[PDB]
Parts: sequence; C-alpha cells; structure tokens
Amino acid sequence: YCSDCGADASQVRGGYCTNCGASADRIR
Repeated sequence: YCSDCGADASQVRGGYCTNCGASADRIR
C-alpha cells in the first residue's frame, strides 16, 4: 500500500503512486 494515501500497491507506475504522486519509496 501507499503510506501517503492508502492506495493499493498495484496503482504505482513510472516511479510514483498514480493517485497522490508519492515517490515509489513511499510504498510499503
């Protein structure tokens, strides 16, 4: 999941969370 917004990890592309724009390293 994204620690910044809670989106599921499957929503990350191109190095960012596609919902809130967090950098990839915010995924846990």
